[PDB]
Amino acid sequence: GSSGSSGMEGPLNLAHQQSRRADRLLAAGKYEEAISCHRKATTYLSEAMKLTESEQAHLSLELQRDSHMKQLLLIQERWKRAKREERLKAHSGPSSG
Repeated sequence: GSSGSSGMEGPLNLAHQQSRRADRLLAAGKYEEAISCHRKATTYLSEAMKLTESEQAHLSLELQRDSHMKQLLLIQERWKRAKREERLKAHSGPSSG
């Protein structure tokens, strides 16, 4: 590959394909949709390492996973907040007259 004859070039790209979706959804306020997106990628990552009998390979996973989760927790919280906020800032409910 690049400055090295090793690397987990496989389960990494696949997980990346999903990441994008989650992002494109976040912008559209489709948090929920994104939330899952991460749940899948992560699940697949955790399994990858549970398959590879190499050390380095496992590392590239334990690292990529971190974020895959860091965003999940960030999005989730960013949702429960909007659920109440948005509903407030959004024109809805009872009116004056």
